[PDB]
Amino acid sequence: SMQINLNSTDPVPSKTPFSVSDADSYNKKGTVTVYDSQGNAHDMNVYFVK
Amino acid sequence: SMQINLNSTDPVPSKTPFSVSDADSYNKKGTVTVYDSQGNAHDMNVYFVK
Repeated sequence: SMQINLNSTDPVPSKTPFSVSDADSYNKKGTVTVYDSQGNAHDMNVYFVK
Repeated sequence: SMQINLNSTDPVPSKTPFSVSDADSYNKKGTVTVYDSQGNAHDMNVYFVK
């Protein structure tokens, strides 16, 4: 679960389309660490774009 | 609510009707910041013209 709050007046990103390398291509980046069957950590990166 | 003081000696502007850009076209300008449902800041300009 990821509870987030977003500012309504944030502008739409100018850099289309979404790119992992380009930070300006997304509004927000977050990270949540999940675990698999053998316990190895996967750093799920979640990108929010308007 | 808006509590303002109005002076009886203020003349009627010569450049009728009211013009937002023309300073001589209005007698008093005030600004009130309100919030909509999502809470964005809206600057209502209230103009008192005799």
